[PDB]
Amino acid sequence: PMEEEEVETFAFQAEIAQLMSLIINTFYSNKEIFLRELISNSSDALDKIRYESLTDPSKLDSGKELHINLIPNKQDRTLTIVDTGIGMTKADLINNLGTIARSGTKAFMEALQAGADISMIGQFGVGFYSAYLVAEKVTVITKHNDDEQYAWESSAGGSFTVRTDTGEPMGRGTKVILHLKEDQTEYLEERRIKEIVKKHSQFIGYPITLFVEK
Ligand SMILES: Nc1ncnc2c1ncn2[C@@H]1O[C@H](COP(=O)(O)OP(N)(=O)O)[C@@H](O)[C@H]1O
Ligand SMILES: [Mg+2]
Repeated sequence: PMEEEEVETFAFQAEIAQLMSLIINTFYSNKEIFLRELISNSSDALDKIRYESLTDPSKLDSGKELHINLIPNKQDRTLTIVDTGIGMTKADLINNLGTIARSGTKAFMEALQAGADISMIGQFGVGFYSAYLVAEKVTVITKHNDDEQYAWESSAGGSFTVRTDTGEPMGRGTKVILHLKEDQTEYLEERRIKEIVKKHSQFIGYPITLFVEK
């Protein structure tokens, strides 16, 4: 029986779209910090579970472990960052991942224009968009306790879509799927992934596991 998925399309806020264009079309040293930004986002999302739970018991009754899995797929040329954090409602995806201005965007674009390290992106409140250093398309599957499962997707170019995501239930949390650019396949290598997690992500307070395809 055929599923129906409602799809809505949204313009990125003016400066976020400009930032994405800058990120996409400019060479940066130190691209590898994208992974640090996504793991940090997962970590924040798991912190929120813990604070809902240390503070609102029904959350306590989940049996899911709080964790981050990294899943490179060399066949599909994707890298997926999965967490069991609080997830995002539909409103959350639309508001938080592209329609609302961030006060740091302009200053961050000026800093990059003046040759700052892309690694500074975490301090300007726009760290998610580092995904576009290495990915030509990003899909975010998400499931929050208060909503249905949603998929957000953008190949940049000024808009993104949010749609209900039916079947493949993922349970609470978020999966960010990076469809890597043809020249960024080094981020599918177990040794590369381990290197960058050790160098940039060693104070995450949750277990992170890397799934290596035999
Ligand atoms: N893995 C994730 N789980 C839940 N929400 C996530 C997420 N990754 C990103 N987000 C949402 O996207 C927002 C933007 O993230 P980012 O560009 O890194 O800025 P920041 N300082 O809030 O971490 C986050 O504040 C959060 O609301
Ligand atoms: Mg962040």
